[PDB]
Amino acid sequence: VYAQEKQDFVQHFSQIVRVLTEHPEIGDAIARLKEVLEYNTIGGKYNRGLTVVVAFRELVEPRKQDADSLQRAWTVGWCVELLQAFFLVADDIMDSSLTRRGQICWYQKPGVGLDAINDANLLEACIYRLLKLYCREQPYYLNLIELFLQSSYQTEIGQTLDLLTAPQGNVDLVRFTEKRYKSIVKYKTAFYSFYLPIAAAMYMAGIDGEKEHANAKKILLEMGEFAQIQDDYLDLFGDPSVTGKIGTDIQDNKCSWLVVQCLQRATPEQYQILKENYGQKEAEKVARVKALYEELDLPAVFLQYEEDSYSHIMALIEQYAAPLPPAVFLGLARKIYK
Amino acid sequence: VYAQEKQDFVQHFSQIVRVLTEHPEIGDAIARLKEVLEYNTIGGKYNRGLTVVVAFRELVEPRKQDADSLQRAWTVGWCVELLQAFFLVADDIMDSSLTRRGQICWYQKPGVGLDAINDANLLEACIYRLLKLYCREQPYYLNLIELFLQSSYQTEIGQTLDLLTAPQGNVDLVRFTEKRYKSIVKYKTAFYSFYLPIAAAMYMAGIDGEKEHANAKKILLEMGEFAQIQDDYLDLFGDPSVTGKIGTDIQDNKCSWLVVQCLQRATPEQYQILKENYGQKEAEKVARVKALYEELDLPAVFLQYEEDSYSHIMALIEQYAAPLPPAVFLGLARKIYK
Ligand SMILES: O=P(O)(O)C(O)(Cc1cccnc1)P(=O)(O)O
Ligand SMILES: O=P(O)(O)C(O)(Cc1cccnc1)P(=O)(O)O
Ligand SMILES: C=C(C)CCOP(=O)(O)OP(=O)(O)O
Ligand SMILES: C=C(C)CCOP(=O)(O)OP(=O)(O)O
Ligand SMILES: [Mg+2]
Ligand SMILES: [Mg+2]
Ligand SMILES: [Mg+2]
Ligand SMILES: [Mg+2]
Ligand SMILES: [Mg+2]
Ligand SMILES: [Mg+2]
Repeated sequence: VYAQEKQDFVQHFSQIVRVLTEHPEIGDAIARLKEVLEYNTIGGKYNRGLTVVVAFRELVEPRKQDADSLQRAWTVGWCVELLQAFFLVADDIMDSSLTRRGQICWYQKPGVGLDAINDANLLEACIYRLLKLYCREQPYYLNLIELFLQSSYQTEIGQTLDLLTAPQGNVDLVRFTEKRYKSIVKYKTAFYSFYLPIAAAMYMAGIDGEKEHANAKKILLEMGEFAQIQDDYLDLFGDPSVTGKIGTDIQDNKCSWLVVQCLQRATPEQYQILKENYGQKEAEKVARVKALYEELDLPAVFLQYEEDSYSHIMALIEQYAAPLPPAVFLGLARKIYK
Repeated sequence: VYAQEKQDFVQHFSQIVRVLTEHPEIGDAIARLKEVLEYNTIGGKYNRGLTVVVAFRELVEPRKQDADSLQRAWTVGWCVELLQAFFLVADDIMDSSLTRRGQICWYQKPGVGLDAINDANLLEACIYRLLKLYCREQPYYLNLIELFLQSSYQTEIGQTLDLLTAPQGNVDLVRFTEKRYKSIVKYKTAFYSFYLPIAAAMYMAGIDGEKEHANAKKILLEMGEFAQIQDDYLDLFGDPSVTGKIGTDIQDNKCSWLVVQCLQRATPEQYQILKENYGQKEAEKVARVKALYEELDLPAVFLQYEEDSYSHIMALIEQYAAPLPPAVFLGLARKIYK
């Protein structure tokens, strides 16, 4: 059922590429756009895009789910996937990453390099091309434009906080606090990965009320915090065959949930070990940090946190889901918790 | 009068920064946004922003130029300056440039580096923040949003053509044609630098007709082609004390107007000299190309072209300006021709 939902969503990508790549003077640039789309918008789990499609189906009366409305829903889900693609192509450059979704990062491909900066911006531009082509006559068109623009700004402010807290070649242990961590992840991840897909489906379903969006946001931003904590845990302890990418948080001096938890539990001797080995390229220094995390039983702390987080998000669904179907939030929680 | 217009426009920047930098959790990111704005949106000529302000004043009845409408006009002119800033910060990374507006490029500043990618995207995001804060209740709000989004897409397609025609470490003389050149510059420069500022003032003045915008575009895209040809000429023959930047077109293997003109005039012996020396970092190779350009009297070809271009644009103003005041176009031509 879930594998079928994913296959159904991916089968719409060929039409998305077709409409985006249809004077002959820009032909060569349009061929490059097609290559950028095929490399960077495919290969992920499609959690955000599928959330738009399933939430729309659960929020709109089936008699109103005609062929054109369903096409608009699939198209807006692909818009969120294009936003994800834009963020990841640029993030991989700024984080000096090597692989993404089981292949070399686009910018690391021979012949691409920093031209990937413009390619990332083309992916973002395609969102607004698709919204104009399919949604311009709809009453929610401006709501969707402003929602995507706001989500991009919030993510970029979060990325600024992430990069400021992680200066290259400078110790920043003093700034690795739970308060700083929560702000980084709320802005860099929670808004675009959890609030945006549900909010887009809500606007398409005619649910535009400030209070209903605020209540959904209460659940979704908390889900988003867990998703980034899980991402931080997997950066170091995930299987690369499963995650599809190589971790860089320790080398990049990141304010990861792991280092925040390490600092809260470390003895003065362990603090000194972290200070001397964190945020540096040397593989033996990275191994020393991982050994410290294992000595402090951080994988067990993460598993206990996942349990407590799940119970907290479920309690927030009980408080704030109404009048929306709880299934809207439960289905998204299922995608991130196991 | 013109120096006074520039000073009046720059005096509004402090309020632009104030409104964009006003929870305390993102405080550190907002301080970085202020630094990005002060470094990258100031120091230029403000030709695009001033065009919005002067064209609005010339297109709107003075009785309708109340304090709030004039504020909206200044704000939209600063939005075009933020779009310029976004494009330049990223272009300087992709072109491996050293200086911009008389100072080191933002990405070359110690401590910035490739974090400049996210900084560039923050500048673009501020456009939509300003349009929502000052223009959301106006009838032209959606027209302006779509105009800025379209101008960004066109510029990015042009940047793709520019970078595809200029592969690093590969000879691309065969693709340096007048037809390829005209397409690159129409998309990368002409739309955002000439059509966007006038079109924004037209929409704010209530001039939204397809035919009127098409007629203005006929003049403006041709002006834009000359502006990029002049930029290409100055890359090599301009005084850096005046241009504020160091040229990189020869080292970067760019489809510059100069190399297009060189190829049209070169003997087979000169073609071989260009083939062996173009698109390479070696200063002696760059000097060989410049000497070839001087041997082919390319500065004289440029001066004759500037004369013929000016007469052509003036003939297009005579054909297509009506019903707009010709002063709208003449004032912009004055900014680029001497
Ligand atoms: O996929 P990644 O690189 O682990 C990541 O989650 C990517 C990302 C990019 C933009 C916003 N949020 C997450 P990061 O935050 O760099 O750890
Ligand atoms: O200022 P520059 O770098 O000479 C330039 O004009 C900058 C630019 C950036 C984006 C679009 N158009 C021009 P380029 O095209 O790279 O020669
Ligand atoms: C915000 C985060 C954690 C970045 C990765 O998101 P995903 O794990 O959803 O990545 P893909 O499925 O799109 O590859
Ligand atoms: C599109 C071009 C030619 C890039 C530079 O524009 P300007 O010459 O207007 O640059 P600033 O005044 O903003 O520095
Ligand atoms: Mg990353
Ligand atoms: Mg990152
Ligand atoms: Mg990560
Ligand atoms: Mg450049
Ligand atoms: Mg360039
Ligand atoms: Mg140039």
